[PDB]
Amino acid sequence: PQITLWQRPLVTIKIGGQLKEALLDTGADDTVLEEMSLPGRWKPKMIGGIGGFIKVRQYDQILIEICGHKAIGTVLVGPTPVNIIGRNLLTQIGCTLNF
Amino acid sequence: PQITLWQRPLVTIKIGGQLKEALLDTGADDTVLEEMSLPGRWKPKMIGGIGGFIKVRQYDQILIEICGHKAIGTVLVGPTPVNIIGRNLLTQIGCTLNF
Ligand SMILES: CC1(C)S[C@H]([C@H](NC(=O)Cc2ccccc2)C(=O)NCc2ccccc2)N[C@H]1C(=O)N[C@@H](CO)Cc1ccccc1
Ligand SMILES: CC1(C)S[C@H]([C@H](NC(=O)Cc2ccccc2)C(=O)NCc2ccccc2)N[C@H]1C(=O)N[C@@H](CO)Cc1ccccc1
Repeated sequence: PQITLWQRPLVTIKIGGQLKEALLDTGADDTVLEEMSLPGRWKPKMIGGIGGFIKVRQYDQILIEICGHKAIGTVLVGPTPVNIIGRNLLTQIGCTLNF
Repeated sequence: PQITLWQRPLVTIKIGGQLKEALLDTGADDTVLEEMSLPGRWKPKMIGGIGGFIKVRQYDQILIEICGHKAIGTVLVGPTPVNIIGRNLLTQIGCTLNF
């Protein structure tokens, strides 16, 4: 679909048997979800936003459905205020900016 | 134009007589620039997200030019990693997400 930005670009995701809402975010290089239960092994890692810095767990090769489209990729899990779909996966479902 | 997200969506802006680059960012509600010379007066505001929170100055009805397009709106200036153009100006220049 096409999405204008008068509202926040929130979409439904399925990950790990669970339904979530998540933000499509061209400003984020990676994907980060709020604390959840993922099976499947992880490495610790850090990311930075506006007010500094967080420690997240990295899980690789995770399947995610984003608004009905599938993707597989790296997903961080951690104390983000909101779930964020970043550029690693937006490229896999074909997402562009237009103006 | 049509921007793909294999690279960060950086664009050239002109503001306050100065040329800059900025990130187009659908996951930011606001526009925030690194510290820089702006004329006028402003209010204390605070924003946050992933590392926590920051202190920014708020200047209203700033003219900005984003890849050739002019827009007027609120700009925050502050200790951000990179210049962000948020949804408040993306709507102005007719910007959509598409997949
Ligand atoms: C301030 C940023 C725009 S710039 C920095 C970015 N890091 C990342 O994108 C990693 C990342 C991944 C996921 C989340 C955050 C950060 C970077 O520096 N990228 C160049 C870079 C390239 C190579 C090496 C090193 C750095 N963080 C971004 C950020 O917090 N964006 C928020 C707004 O969209 C995100 C947000 C949205 C809603 C609520 C809260 C936060
Ligand atoms: C973590 C966020 C996705 S969630 C929070 C957001 N705040 C804002 O959008 C204000 C704002 C504006 C600009 C920047 C940061 C924050 C919010 O809570 N939005 C609902 C809301 C609305 C009104 C009131 C309360 C809550 N910040 C975002 C964020 O940092 N995104 C980064 C990734 O794109 C941004 C980024 C990109 C690259 C490098 C570094 C950072």
